[PDB]
Amino acid sequence: SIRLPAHLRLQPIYWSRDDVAQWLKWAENEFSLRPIDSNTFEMNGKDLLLLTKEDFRYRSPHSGDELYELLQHILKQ
Repeated sequence: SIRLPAHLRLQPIYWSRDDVAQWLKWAENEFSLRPIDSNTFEMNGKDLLLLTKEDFRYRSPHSGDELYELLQHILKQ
């Protein structure tokens, strides 16, 4: 199981900017990713859903691919 934080179990269209910041922290800790700069994802869930894989990589060269794949996993249900 991915041990998603309780507040992040809402559909991501409803995530706030604070939720997205918590999502980044969860991804980094749960999957032992390299450090992600929270300041490069100052957006809400609707904003996050508009990003392409490349948008993720430009904000996080080291972990952007993983973040996009984790969001895809959540979306696939």
